[PDB]
Amino acid sequence: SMQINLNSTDPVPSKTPFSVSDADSYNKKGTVTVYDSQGNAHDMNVYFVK
Amino acid sequence: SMQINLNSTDPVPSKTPFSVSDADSYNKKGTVTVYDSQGNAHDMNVYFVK
Repeated sequence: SMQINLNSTDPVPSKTPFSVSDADSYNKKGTVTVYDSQGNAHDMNVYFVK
Repeated sequence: SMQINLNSTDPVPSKTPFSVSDADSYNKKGTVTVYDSQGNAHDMNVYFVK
């Protein structure tokens, strides 16, 4: 679960389309660490774009 | 609510009707910041013209 709050007046990103390398291509980046069957950590990166 | 003081000696502007850009076209300008449902800041300009 990821509870987030977003500012309504944030502008739409100018850099289309979404790119992992380009930070300006997304509004927000977050990270949540999940675990698999053998316990190895996967750093799920979640990108929010308007 | 808006509590303002109005002076009886203020003349009627010569450049009728009211013009937002023309300073001589209005007698008093005030600004009130309100919030909509999502809470964005809206600057209502209230103009008192005799």
